[PDB]
Amino acid sequence: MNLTELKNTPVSELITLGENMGLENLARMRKQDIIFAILKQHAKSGEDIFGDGVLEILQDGFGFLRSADSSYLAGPDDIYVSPCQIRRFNLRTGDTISGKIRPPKEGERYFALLKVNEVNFDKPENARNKILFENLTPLHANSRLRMERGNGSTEDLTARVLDLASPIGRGQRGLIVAPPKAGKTMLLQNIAQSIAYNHPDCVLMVLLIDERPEEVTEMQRLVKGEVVASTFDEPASRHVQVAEMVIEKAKRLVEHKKDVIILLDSITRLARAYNTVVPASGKVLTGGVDANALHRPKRFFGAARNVEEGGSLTIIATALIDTGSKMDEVIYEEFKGTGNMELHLSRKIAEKRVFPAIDYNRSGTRKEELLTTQEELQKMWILRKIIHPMGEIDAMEFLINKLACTKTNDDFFEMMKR
Amino acid sequence: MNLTELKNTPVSELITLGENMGLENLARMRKQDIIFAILKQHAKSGEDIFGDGVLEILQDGFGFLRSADSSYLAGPDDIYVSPCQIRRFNLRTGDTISGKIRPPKEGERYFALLKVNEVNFDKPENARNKILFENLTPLHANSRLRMERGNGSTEDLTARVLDLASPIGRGQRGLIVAPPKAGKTMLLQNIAQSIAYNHPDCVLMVLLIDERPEEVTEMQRLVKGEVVASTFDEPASRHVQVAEMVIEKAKRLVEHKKDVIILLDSITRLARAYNTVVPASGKVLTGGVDANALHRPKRFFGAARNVEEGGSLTIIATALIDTGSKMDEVIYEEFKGTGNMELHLSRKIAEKRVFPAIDYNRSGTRKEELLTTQEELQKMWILRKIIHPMGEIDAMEFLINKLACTKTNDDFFEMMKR
Amino acid sequence: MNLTELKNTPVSELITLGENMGLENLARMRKQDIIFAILKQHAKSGEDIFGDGVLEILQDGFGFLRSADSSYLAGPDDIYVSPCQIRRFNLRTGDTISGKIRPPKEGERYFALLKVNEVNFDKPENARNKILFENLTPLHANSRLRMERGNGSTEDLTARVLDLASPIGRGQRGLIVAPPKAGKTMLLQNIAQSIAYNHPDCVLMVLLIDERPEEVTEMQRLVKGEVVASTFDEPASRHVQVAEMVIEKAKRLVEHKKDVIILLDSITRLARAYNTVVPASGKVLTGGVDANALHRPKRFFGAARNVEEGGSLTIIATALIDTGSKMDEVIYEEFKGTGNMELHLSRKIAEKRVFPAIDYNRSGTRKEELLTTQEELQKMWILRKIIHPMGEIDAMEFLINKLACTKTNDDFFEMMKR
Ligand SMILES: O=C1C=CC(=O)N1CCN1C(=O)C=CC1=O
Ligand SMILES: O=C1C=CC(=O)N1CCN1C(=O)C=CC1=O
Repeated sequence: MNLTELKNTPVSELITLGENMGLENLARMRKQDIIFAILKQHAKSGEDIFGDGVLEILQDGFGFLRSADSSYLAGPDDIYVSPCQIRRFNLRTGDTISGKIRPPKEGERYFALLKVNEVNFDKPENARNKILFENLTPLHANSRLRMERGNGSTEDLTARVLDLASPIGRGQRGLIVAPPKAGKTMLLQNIAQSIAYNHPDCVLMVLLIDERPEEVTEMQRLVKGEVVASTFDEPASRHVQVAEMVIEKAKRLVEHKKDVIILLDSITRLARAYNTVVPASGKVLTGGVDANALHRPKRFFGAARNVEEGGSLTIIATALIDTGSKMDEVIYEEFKGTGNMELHLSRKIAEKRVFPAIDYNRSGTRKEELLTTQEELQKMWILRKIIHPMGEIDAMEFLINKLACTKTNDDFFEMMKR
Repeated sequence: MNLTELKNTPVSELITLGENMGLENLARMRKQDIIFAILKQHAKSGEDIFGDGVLEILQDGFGFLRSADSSYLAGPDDIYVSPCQIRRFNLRTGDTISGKIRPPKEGERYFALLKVNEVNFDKPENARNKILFENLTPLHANSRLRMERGNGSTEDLTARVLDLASPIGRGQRGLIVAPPKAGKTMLLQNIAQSIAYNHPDCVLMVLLIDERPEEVTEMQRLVKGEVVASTFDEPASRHVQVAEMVIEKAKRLVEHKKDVIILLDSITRLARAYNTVVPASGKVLTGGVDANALHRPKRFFGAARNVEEGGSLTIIATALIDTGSKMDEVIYEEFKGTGNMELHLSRKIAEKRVFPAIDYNRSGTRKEELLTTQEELQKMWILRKIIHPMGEIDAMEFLINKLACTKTNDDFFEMMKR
Repeated sequence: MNLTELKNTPVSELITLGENMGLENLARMRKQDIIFAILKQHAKSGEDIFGDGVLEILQDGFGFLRSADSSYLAGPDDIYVSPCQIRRFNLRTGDTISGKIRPPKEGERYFALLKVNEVNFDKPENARNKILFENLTPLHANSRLRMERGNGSTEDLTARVLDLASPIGRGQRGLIVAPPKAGKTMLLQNIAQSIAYNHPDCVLMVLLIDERPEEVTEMQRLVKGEVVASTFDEPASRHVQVAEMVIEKAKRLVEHKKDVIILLDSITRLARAYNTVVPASGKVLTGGVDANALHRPKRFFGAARNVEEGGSLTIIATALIDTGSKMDEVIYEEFKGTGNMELHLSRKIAEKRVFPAIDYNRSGTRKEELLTTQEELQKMWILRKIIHPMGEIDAMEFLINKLACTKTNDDFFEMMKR
């Protein structure tokens, strides 16, 4: 009944559904042809077909409804949008548009939408009355994003220690420093699982730029939520196009008072793609960086905020450091003072194969009093006076064994004193 | 048993085959996933498997057996060929090979061929004892190819005109010049049906480059022989890649003493693709083209010949004129006298809606005496003298009724005399 | 035993001769490498091997003895000559060098000449006693080349027309003007047969520039002399490389008092090739022809002369007109008042299937009184006074039938006066 529903429908049932109408030789045809044939079998008979997609506007008022499972890639299955649809209902990039799909006209290879039934998971008359995200008033992160799973496993301790190292709240524009071979991938999956566990209501999203497909498949199954990525073989134009429209989806949910969490890996690659896409300004930076190239990621990264009116937008990007590229240091420096949170994976402890390997002394955050309680920050203040005077390699080994024995971090906070 | 069987098989059989050895979740995943699963199912069990493909030689000696069905696009199913494999068994680009497939190693995403069974329908030892294509002795086309279908259909009437305008022999380097918007695509479709019916032994290959997918899909459904095509959506790097792959595969068939016919659409746009990929040389001719840019497309067009020792290589290409761009016009001027067969097309006939649409008086073939007989040529020559003073529009209108009122071209000549 | 014998040995026999030593898998290689491979078999045997070539001194100081059968292509069989070797015997480009060849040493990718047995069909010491070409005094041609076959055959009639239209003498810098499809190649084939038939003593060379591969092999099976060519698939620099090797080899034979005849097809193609190769001079004429580009082909065309010291140099270069390109028209405008004789072909006579299609009114030669006798020239003027009032086709038609009535032109002269 729904075009997107037929996409996930198993091919075994697709032939049976098509053959019930009276189709033929569906087994030999491709799955897309079977889906298109069912669209053809209802276009002639006048039967309405449902569907939905994410708006992807263009320069002439026309747009397409890209699919999340398609990584927002252009294709025949995308629902074409017309400039008239903007006149009927105010249209913005990243909008979730749902409605009955009309048959295409002559010369159109994409099925058009006769009318819109739902906008951003809500009625068009009510979704058009939402205040813009840019006109909102940002506020400091106050609602702490609890991450402690409490399972007692080794990976459970990882979520516990990140709360102790640098607390993360809703709308906190975080940032992490990743030296090569620091196990950054494992912690992100562990963090995402706790995100879906602790806060199933939030729209947890994962964005991967210039990443190998093996981790892309791993992210989709491990993360209990929508996962989008751009292949490492894709050109830089795809990387900037994917990332720009991802935040458009995130912003509309913020306009609908929905908490959004975006995991980015890596902002260094995203900045590198943006540098190669924009035209040269004539003034270059050290390491071969365009002057106005840094402006684009700032808008993307700077949007992460805890909106005072309602909802939040959290972006946790990954900074590539000590990777041997001169472009990596300049990107990190340009974003050094941008994020409200900093985490530094310890490569020295990584060579010791101790996971997680976090530089507790170097890592930290600002305005953590809002996230912490009256006594929560006091306990970690004592821990600050303990780990900092000594080395972090031995301290990380010390807390890992003690955190396993302790059930809760509050209970864990008591055992060092006694 | 064979990899190509898995690639071309209705999905219902793979579901049954997968469940035979206990493979599950077959309906949920895509068609290529179960193919990977079933192939890996035999990899663990040690069951013998087979495969085939068209060899693509890279700059390092490694290569992948590209698939003709996928327009020689990149894919996981391409069999990896090591640089030592081609040294153990002397192979070249475009060679059709088959054998047993070994499972990929860890860290390798492509299957490999441990042993080679057949090379272009021949043993690898016997195939390596074959004369190279370039060292052969080219000659004029002497074996006449019967273009007329003889069934009397409407498309047969179009076919009869070509025998009266420009006879085609084996290995003849033909050439078609045609302004757009004249139904050129369907005119070449009549050629494919005639050649396949009249000469099923000849390897009929059709290349479509830089065309809409609607015409690409129409070619496969209407041509019995192999068709390799790529749309203009792909970059020019694929255009040369899809053109170089086809001709090299065709060349090896000549070494196997087999006639091969290539139909190209279009050479004019093909040269532009070569004009873009070629690196800058510092000297640019008028119209934005480079002299070195036109060298390589000449080599592709110059490969057509009637080899005396055995086999042939017939190339028929269509040139685009009246496009309002100096890039296209300079190609026809450069490729003017290169082809033995020259068929002209005019929009004036196209406006008159006369099918076929060819400038009869100006079109002809050189060294046609080897193809036609003495009586046929004498009848042919008197036809040209009578048709010469008449205009292009009137010649076609006078000719169509004369051939329609008859059955065969030989019988058509009887009524012209009588 | 003999390198040049292996070069002319057919490739089918080359594989069989390679099995005499015991070497296998020579089929999947070029024709040049097969001779190179089998030479190494005899290199270890120590048997002296004979061979020859055409010297091409490189800019560094060494050179190679390119093979005429290889069309002066840079192949593995090119014998290397030390720069000191051209100091013992003063040699320049185009010298014919024959002698024994030593096996290559370690790291020597090319063979080497151990002894200079003969230079230009003479002793090496006698080679240094010949005056340079430019120091020779040019002179008007006076030794008539009797082009008439004398057998009264059908093809002899074409030679009868040419001798009646514009006599050719030793050193006559001819120029043939021909529109497309005017039966140009038929005339050149007819000329070449007559020259080798009537005058076997004079050295005959045929140069084909930008010619289809079908025609090159057709010519090599008819002309009883050296034939070199460069197909259009070869680069532009290859078009001028063979042309330089032809004139330089021709000049050396003039120094030894040998009449060398060069039939060129065509001067337009050679001029276009030279335009591409040479750098732009900043002064571009109409049609894209560089002003400084035409200095090189003129020198090639300007070498034809009747040297007073003995010998000559005859060049009959075909010119292309009405090709639809302004570049070809500019070239002809710079060679109009250059040739010693002209021969205009007419497409109109060709369309009437009258051969040879020679414009008798326009074609002619200058200072023809030196070639013919005072009475034969008087007879020729009678035909001039007859043809000139007539047309160009009817007079040509009148020429064909009257010439076919008799066997020799002097007999045709008798019947015209009666
Ligand atoms: O697109 C605009 C913007 C103003 C306007 O009148 N239109 C045309 C409306 N329109 C479509 O676009 C398709 C069918 C149809 O009636
Ligand atoms: O090869 C070069 C280049 C400059 C030079 O002096 N030489 C050596 C000359 N030389 C040979 O090579 C063999 C015998 C002989 O006298």
